[PDB]
Amino acid sequence: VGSLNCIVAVSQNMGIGKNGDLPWPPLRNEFRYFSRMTTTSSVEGKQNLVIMGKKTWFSIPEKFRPLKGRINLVLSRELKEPPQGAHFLSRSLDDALKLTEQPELANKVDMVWIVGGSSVYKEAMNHPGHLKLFVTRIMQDFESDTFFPEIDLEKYKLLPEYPGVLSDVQEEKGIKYKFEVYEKND
Ligand SMILES: COc1cc(Cc2cnc(N)nc2N)cc(OC)c1OC
Ligand SMILES: COc1cc(Cc2cnc(N)nc2N)cc(OC)c1OC
Repeated sequence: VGSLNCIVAVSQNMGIGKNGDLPWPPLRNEFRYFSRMTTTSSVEGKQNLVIMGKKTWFSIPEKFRPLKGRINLVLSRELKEPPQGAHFLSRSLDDALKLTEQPELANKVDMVWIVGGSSVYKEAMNHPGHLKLFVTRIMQDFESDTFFPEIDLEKYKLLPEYPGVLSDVQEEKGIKYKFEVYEKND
């Protein structure tokens, strides 16, 4: 298995969701960026794995579930099988990464992308190891009911640039946003 990563878009007041929808108007190029980063695998003959909680999975419109060209794993203790269209189910983040080491996935998975929601972000972010955060800063306040966990800048270093990540300010639908990459290793 390659690198472990979170990827998120977040408003200025830290909001990542409002009733399981985007707090902001849909940004098509911001979504393109999400699909590119998560789908692109270095290693030939492998796909990236995406890991998400159950609410995050059910927040995706049906036409976009599973995320195509990526292996989809949902986290849940209540579910007893992967939801319709998903590939894998695990009880917890720890268990999902342990699986990634079994024979049915060890040779299949390149990068792992945690795509939410806020409790799965929080445990990944607080767990020791090499982890990057791909964070889009939406530079406006948007009403939200779910939030990104605090980024501890003592541990996470913001990278001065990163291949395939535009560094300058973007704007769609009248909303300015920018891409950032953070990296810890502890
Ligand atoms: C969990 O699945 C998806 C989530 C999102 C939200 C999202 C959007 N942008 C960024 N940078 N990160 C995110 N996590 C965007 C998506 O496609 C644009 C997803 O695939 C269906
Ligand atoms: C591309 O993936 C998403 C797209 C949208 C906006 C959207 C875009 N197209 C359609 N048909 N329905 C929608 N709700 C909304 C989302 O979250 C509610 C998505 O999940 C990350």
